[PDB]
Amino acid sequence: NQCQLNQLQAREPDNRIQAEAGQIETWNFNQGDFQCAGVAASRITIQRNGLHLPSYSNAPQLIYIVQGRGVLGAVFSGCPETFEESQLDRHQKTRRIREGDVVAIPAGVAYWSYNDGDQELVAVNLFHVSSDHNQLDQNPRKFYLAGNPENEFNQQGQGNNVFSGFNTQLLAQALNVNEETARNLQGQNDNRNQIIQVRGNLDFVQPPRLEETFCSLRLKENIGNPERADIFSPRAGRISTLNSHNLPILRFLRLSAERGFFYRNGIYSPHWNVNAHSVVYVIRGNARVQVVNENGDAILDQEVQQGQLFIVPQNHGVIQQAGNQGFEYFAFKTEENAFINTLAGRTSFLRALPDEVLANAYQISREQARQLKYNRQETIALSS
Amino acid sequence: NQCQLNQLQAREPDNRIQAEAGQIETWNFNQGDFQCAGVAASRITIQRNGLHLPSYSNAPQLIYIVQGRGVLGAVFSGCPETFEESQLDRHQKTRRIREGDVVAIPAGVAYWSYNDGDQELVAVNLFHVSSDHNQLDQNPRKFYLAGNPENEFNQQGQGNNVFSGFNTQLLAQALNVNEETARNLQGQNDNRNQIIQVRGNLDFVQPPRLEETFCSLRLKENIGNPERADIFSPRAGRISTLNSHNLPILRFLRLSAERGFFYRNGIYSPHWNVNAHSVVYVIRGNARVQVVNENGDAILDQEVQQGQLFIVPQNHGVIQQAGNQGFEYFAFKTEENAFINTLAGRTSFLRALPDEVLANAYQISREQARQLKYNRQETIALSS
Amino acid sequence: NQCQLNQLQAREPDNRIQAEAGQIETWNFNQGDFQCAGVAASRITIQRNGLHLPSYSNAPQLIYIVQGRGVLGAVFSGCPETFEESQLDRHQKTRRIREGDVVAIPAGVAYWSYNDGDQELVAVNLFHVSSDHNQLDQNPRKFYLAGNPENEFNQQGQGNNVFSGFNTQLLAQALNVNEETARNLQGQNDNRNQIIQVRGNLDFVQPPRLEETFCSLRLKENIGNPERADIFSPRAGRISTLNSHNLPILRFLRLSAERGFFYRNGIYSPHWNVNAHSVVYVIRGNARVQVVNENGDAILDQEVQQGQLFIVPQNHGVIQQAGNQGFEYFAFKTEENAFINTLAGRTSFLRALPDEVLANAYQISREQARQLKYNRQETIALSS
Amino acid sequence: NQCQLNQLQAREPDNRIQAEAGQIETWNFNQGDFQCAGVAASRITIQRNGLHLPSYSNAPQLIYIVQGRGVLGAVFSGCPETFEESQLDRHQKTRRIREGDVVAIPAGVAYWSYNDGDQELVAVNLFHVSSDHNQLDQNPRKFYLAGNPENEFNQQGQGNNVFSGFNTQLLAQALNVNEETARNLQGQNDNRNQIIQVRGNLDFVQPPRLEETFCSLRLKENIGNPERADIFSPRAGRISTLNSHNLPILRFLRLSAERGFFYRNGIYSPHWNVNAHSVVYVIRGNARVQVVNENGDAILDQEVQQGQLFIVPQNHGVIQQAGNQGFEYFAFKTEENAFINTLAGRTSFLRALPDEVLANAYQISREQARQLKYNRQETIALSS
Amino acid sequence: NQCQLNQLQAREPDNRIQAEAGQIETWNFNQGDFQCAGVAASRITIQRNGLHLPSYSNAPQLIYIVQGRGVLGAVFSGCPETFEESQLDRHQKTRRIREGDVVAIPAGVAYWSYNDGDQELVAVNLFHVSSDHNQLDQNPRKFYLAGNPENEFNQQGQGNNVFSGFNTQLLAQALNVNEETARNLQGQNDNRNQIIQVRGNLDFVQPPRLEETFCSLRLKENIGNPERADIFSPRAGRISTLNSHNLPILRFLRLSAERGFFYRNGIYSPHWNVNAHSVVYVIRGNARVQVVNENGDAILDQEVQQGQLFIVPQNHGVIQQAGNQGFEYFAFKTEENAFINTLAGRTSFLRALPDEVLANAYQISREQARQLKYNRQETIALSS
Repeated sequence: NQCQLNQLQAREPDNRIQAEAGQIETWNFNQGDFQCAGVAASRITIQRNGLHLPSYSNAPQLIYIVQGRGVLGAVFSGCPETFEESQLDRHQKTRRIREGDVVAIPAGVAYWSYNDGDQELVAVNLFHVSSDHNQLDQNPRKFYLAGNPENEFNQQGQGNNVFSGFNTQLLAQALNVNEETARNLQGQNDNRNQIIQVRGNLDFVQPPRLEETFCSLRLKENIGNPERADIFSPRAGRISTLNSHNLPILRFLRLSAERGFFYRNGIYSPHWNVNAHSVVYVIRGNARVQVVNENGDAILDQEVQQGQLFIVPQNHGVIQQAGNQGFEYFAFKTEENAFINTLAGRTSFLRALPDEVLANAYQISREQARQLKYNRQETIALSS
Repeated sequence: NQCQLNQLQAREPDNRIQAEAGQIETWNFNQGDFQCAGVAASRITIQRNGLHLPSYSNAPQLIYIVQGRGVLGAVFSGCPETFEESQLDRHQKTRRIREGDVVAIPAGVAYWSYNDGDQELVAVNLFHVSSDHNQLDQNPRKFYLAGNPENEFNQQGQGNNVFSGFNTQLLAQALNVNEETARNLQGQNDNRNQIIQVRGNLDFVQPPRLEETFCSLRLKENIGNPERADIFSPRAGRISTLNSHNLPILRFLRLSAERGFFYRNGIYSPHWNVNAHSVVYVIRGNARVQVVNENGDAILDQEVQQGQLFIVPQNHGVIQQAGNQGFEYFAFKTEENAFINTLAGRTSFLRALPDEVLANAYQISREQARQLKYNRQETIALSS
Repeated sequence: NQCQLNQLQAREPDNRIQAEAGQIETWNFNQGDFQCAGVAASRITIQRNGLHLPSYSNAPQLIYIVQGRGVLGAVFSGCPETFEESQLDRHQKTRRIREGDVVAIPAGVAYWSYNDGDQELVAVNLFHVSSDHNQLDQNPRKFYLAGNPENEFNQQGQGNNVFSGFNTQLLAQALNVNEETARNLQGQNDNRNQIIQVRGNLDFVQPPRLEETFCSLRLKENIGNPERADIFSPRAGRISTLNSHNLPILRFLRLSAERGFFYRNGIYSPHWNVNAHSVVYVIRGNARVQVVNENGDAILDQEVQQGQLFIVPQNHGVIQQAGNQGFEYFAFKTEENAFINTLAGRTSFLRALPDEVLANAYQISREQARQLKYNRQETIALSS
Repeated sequence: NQCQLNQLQAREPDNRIQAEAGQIETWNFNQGDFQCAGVAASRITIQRNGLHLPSYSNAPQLIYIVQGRGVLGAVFSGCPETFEESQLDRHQKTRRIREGDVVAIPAGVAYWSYNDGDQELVAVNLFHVSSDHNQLDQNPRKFYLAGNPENEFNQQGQGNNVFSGFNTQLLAQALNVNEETARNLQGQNDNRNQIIQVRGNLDFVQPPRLEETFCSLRLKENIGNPERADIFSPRAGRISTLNSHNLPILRFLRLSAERGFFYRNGIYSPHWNVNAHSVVYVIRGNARVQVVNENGDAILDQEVQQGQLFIVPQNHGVIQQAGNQGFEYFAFKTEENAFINTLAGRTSFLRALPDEVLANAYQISREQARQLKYNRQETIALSS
Repeated sequence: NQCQLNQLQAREPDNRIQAEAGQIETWNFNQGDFQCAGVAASRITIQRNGLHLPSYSNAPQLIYIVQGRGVLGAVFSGCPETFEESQLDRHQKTRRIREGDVVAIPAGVAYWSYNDGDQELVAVNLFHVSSDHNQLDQNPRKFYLAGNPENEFNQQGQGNNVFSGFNTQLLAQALNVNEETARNLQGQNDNRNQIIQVRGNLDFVQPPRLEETFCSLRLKENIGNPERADIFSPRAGRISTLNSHNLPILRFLRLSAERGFFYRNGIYSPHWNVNAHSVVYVIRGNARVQVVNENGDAILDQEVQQGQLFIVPQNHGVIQQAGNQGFEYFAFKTEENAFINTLAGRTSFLRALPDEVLANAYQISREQARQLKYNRQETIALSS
């Protein structure tokens, strides 16, 4: 079945589609690779003044912002628009997003982004198409609510928004507005695609200078900056973990993530994901990576590079050593409080087995066993 | 896979089987239609004095009573028979069921109904064959505990009750009762099928005129009568929603429902199911319906009629306008607190996006946008 | 301290206050009685066309409707007004209440009732002043949002609404409306008290003929009618239980109730509340009642009568036998899924102990023990 | 108020009451000591062939069996009996209890014990009178269902069973058995008290040689034998912890315990209970103990001895060193997964603070700090 | 009892105690004021290079950082030190804290802070002494683990650390280090108090440039910056809410908070806390505030100023209008997802009541009612 996969390899996005203000690059979600993990990925790049048209997909997704700064508007139906002009324009809460930020967008929730900044806004998007939250099918989809976009995953048969599917007249009556308006929602005459170029400066109710509960839930946490590292050692690297104990939404979404940075040839201690698949995106730098399966065979043994995406199947063993430039990456893990069990370090599996059992298992000195055990610093992020 | 379905259409039951006292009509659970939603449906009609023989299925089911009234007997193993004659006959709690009632029967739970009333008792039954509570397979089944019924779904190969599967002698010993009686549990000589005709009036411990906890959980709620609507507008229609916040069992069953009534050509605001599939049953009246998918294509654009059953896949857009007689329907939704996100009304998605983003997306007047937003009454159930 | 109470006695309300359209009767919440259980009670009577001005208390309360028919309007802040006129008047969901209905009103939630019916609408109100939901103090309070009511519990020092506490001018500015009306609202010149007489017929958006989730939670269940009994025996009586397995709100409120009806001298089997206090209201009929404490002393041994209110402290033993007219009552229990352990019946404590342990403890025949065990019908509700 | 207690001291029980077969010793629950922790304790001793009459208390209790063996019969109302002569005598599940066993008895649950063994059955019982499960008052109580026992806590005013509280005639009618048998139950003529001597051998449905769920929940776990230690070091001692992760009932009971054994002058590393009070019972051996409060003052600095009971208030610091005979004890902790934070060892607080912060706080060598951190073996249970 | 409080007033801290590097100011926790809400507050000010000695209290607390920057070290027992030097110094996770940050410190958890910055680090601390997490008594306490501090709350009788309570010799043995170093911990010769001045620069394993789960839980969220507002309107103010939907730890702690900023005389719409007490700390600016109780009496009607602390009891009505300089404040709310019900605005209670009920209650025009309802902008934060 699914994961008895034979060969693994890290790659860049297999596609690309241009839009008036930027492009979207996608990774084929068909490869024995992705499928096995039940994940789908794309890399959005929004040019300055770019507005990613509002959309929503049958799959929940975690969004790691690679670089840029910018605004994200999420829509939660049945909630009050809390941002409004005074004494007009009123809309739901606006969220400032930036490099290192991880954003969570539940399935069926519509959102729109906008590159308010000065540089290209870039972010990879990870969809959990096998999430219990998707009842459609193994295929990821993006239902647009505006414009006439080009299919991103859903490749022509495998366009238009959902409004365009209705009987223009009826819609208009529903909305209670002349057919012209609606001729317009449907955007059959819109030739721009997903991301748009805006008339000068985009402007709304920004705030520099009830449902205090549900409607105002947190959708993001920044795990990019060093100050927020959970694991760390000066000449090795730093690891930041993100889960239910960190961001509430992850609990209802059974999803966690990680963002690490390994220094001049450091080592991400040999470990094996316990309860989850680990889809990785090399943010910057080299890293020799070996992934082994049940039969000790290295299902993957190459040097992953910046811009590539690779996968560490659940329970498989994974070793990693940074290049000279170090290793920066983002990991999307397919389970709630996802965790790893390391087998080389201060919290290694080996250090948990009694002495003689170590020996008797490897046919080694009572001494050598000790060496295997206590010949190290901190498990996870070991220095050369 | 499953839901990349191409054409959709609303239909009446594809089968039917006669019984001494009434009949059962089923909808083929094979259609790319049903399958995708993981649902199955049948429509039971019990003639006065009719007793639906006790049974149970691998799938949980919600039962909406179309018309009639009568008694439903559920059996919860390990519970005490709390209804008994005094100072004999004693059985487990009896439930009066009636038009508009929605009944929840967990998988593996045996139940029997009886038309105590004066008119034909009619109800459609919705089975969630893809519920995590079913570990058999995509196929729905009904295990009978009495009589010699005809297969309802399970079509001859794709009869008898489970008792009839045992070694009569052994069974008898187990029950501790002569072979002749036991032979009879197995009803090989019973030629009546599922619903029976009773000897005159059926009598038990009825009540006109411990486990106070578990054994006495609520199995039904009536969402038919107007007084219990949750959403409502005089010249549009009234919507009643049913979920965990309403009936406890739905929590453990990840299932919710809806029963609506739209008046003289009213409009069920264009919306999209967020976290669930919506299987609909036209209780009475016309309604033009349009369902669209990821590619703006109207996977279904027809006028649904009374007696028909149609499906609105998760995340698909759905508009609906009542006929002259209005529209009465029952919806079975494949998730716990299932909800919708409307895109035309007082709680529409549009009213959530800031002004300029509306314009920039549809290339429209700062005014027109406002029109799109505030040119309406209550979202959900809009008037002509 | 608290429950080492000595003498118990059932009584009628100790007060009363008249209103333009009806009165409210209260039971002193100071008696060593109430206090011990952490409960408070009042009995509202609304004359036809009576409107109980909107209010809210620091304590959650369960409301059992003794007789009448009418409308209850609850307000959940942050929710959308889903009941509105079409194509004006718009308000939050309206709920019909009627005899036998039990209504749950969380602490801090404002509500208003109205006697739409033809007869006096009567209901007793049970407040759990020791609920973890009240952080004020052992004293129950009612914050009014309209009119100039008389203190119901809070006896002058131990009037006006909360609006009347603000600086009229400021209030007006906040509301953005001329001082002349903020005065009003305030209501210093209103001489009617809590329940009002309405101008002819009160009309709103009634419905004969989103937040489908939270905002539309169930607030009531009718445990009065016989058809909904959970325990029942023809010549004894019928018991209906109400808890988390029946009504979701009770879970978040750790509160359950019970409504019984015992026929011509029947017996509510000798039992002891396990995890809760049981405050009882005699809806109609006689009943000899005996309550015993840790020292086998009958802390209460009298014949409770209609209109009275009496208390059965947690763990105490309580026997009960109906009069000739029977016994109808409403019980308010201070815990979630509250239950009882009976010591005389088909589910008695005695029937759980082995034979010899029964004998050796009561110094009785191996036979007599059997008699104690199996000389009965259904535990709970025994016949003479 | 409550815990600003000044002086502490470990003591033996304070009372005692004889009864036919065995005796019960109690510790005054009034001392500023107990009260503060909301606990109460007694030490039951049952002579061979002794049967502790069935009873139940408003407080949940954990029972550590000091030594012996025997049978414990708990009664769960509404449950089927399932122990029982085959095709008579039938009763609810019987539990074999033995030295080192910890038994959990929820409040309001009736139980009876019987010394089946050859030696005196001894156990201390810890009641959590401040448990949210007791709504009576700070006073612990024991409602007897048989015999004419003497008050154990509830000292005459501060006897008989609850049956003895009813109108003999009425009771009899309820039970449906002649007045003669009834007056039995009430036992006014029973002069034996709590624990009884049985007619030769006691004998039921023992088993040497549905509700598979609730009715069969686990009520005990043995944390006495060494093989089940959770923390351990050869020349120090062994600690066994008991909580939600070990026994399900503790979850619903917010209660955990501990059973330790310290060898020839070993040290229970200086620690402070984080989320709970720790009531200790010296099973055997000496141990110098010091307990300190917020002001560094040793609220208790003595040598606790076998049979004594002492208390470690929440958050207070506690050091302990075994005598020459070692130290065996049982700890009752007032919270769910109760835990401790040690400040001297391999998991000490100190080892968690960075070096310089250690120095700067104690004004010590960068070296000395290291000494404080890494000059040890395993935290908890340190060797001399 | 507790909250039948008569007079309310906002004040500055009632005490102060100097330390080598900064001071701590406390508010008397005895005032009928605080007690009623079960809260305690102090204001710590740490001079540059100041190290607040590690401590822990029986009460959980939320810490709002008023200004400054700095490092907070929390210690979770049984967790691995994940921050360590490579290929020595190793300590548990260090957290960078800053102005606007809200930090959560569970009861019984030790922590230490350090002013790494250039300006005085200042923060108010709110203790929930009535939290179910405190089993000692209504009195807040701070158990120090280093130095010889002065009592902060616990006023001499109503000093030293817990180490100082042990028998120096024994402690030493436990720690396994010469008596000289031990006495050193106890710090009887330390004359500095809580906050210390450090030797030049303090410096550990900082990171600029397993238990990925529990041990790495989030303890802070910044609700100070404008970008993170949940409610907002340009000429009124901005409100930011913080609860379980934002920070995980608040769930296990039943605590939420708020940080608002009202512009040139804006209005915090008249509302009433539904399920919580609201303790407020004026960060900067004026604000007229009126708090009314059950009897419409304004238990508090003054102009609160910067540095003051005032209290809004649960269910009481509260209006607020900013000065000319605006109003900045931090609110500590005594419940989990704490929420308010407003009575003037777009989400007001009034807008939920039908028209005629509004009229009939205030004796006003069908029109005036409409005015009361729809004569506004966004509920919460209204503009002049």
